[PDB]
Amino acid sequence: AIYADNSYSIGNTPLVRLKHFGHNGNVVVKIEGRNPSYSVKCRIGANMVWQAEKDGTLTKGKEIVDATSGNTGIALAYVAAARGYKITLTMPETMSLERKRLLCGLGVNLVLTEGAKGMKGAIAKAEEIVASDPSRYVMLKQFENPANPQIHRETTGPEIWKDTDGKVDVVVAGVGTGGSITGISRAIKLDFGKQITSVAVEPVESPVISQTLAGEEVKPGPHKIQGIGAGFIPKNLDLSIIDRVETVDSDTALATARRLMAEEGILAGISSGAAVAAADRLAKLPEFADKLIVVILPSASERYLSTALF
Repeated sequence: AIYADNSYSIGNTPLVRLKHFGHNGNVVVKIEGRNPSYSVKCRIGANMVWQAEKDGTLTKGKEIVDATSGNTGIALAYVAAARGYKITLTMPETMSLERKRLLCGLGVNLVLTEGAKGMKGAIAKAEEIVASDPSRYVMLKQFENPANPQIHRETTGPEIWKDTDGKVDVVVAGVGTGGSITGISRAIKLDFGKQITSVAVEPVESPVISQTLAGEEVKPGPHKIQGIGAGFIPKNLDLSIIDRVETVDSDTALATARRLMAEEGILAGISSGAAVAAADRLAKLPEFADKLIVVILPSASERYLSTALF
């Protein structure tokens, strides 16, 4: 069909079988880079706006405010432009010129916060802007907004079911907000009734899901796997549907993403390398020998050209 605006074009992303990972073709990847603004977050950008419209919290003239310059910021930016909303995004003044430019191009009002304050400064500013006129400003809150995992339950999950003819045995997804693994797992286990293995992936450097579930002290730490490892358990991670948690280190994530490019011709982002490195480890266990493993690749390589990836 013809989509009425770019927000409606989300999803329907392809599954590609890996040749140089897995055992006998048991690893398949879902390419979320193929989306209106080239990441998985396009789905949640669209659905958080749509849900806020339906429940009346977002109306014509009201303005979107958030503190993300990552995939969610970019997703919210294209959706806002597509649907005719103003949007303000707050961020550290030390953000890349590439990211500022991309966001300015999408029509975002960028508020640069104090470099020496980091993300905390940006989040506080966003909260401050909203509190200055709550009737004017809406903050969509991707870590807690159920519209995040809901769109994955309605689209991402069903696409996996359909394209695998229900043969999916394992889903492997890195956790940022948790929305992807949560929504996909609810779709497959609850709507399609299949007892799959849901595998959350996090950085070995900040393994807070692992520590939490082990009842150990939660010790977040710095890592280079962009888009995952938030350093807390987000509200949109449904721990009840997680069967397994795999940790992957930043170097290995990066090396894997490079291998995806050079060996499979897949332009994967850093977190994609992490998800595949975890999936390859499961795929080479005899217990998963005859099992179909589907891995979310959240983003595409060109978004990471000035990073450690290249």
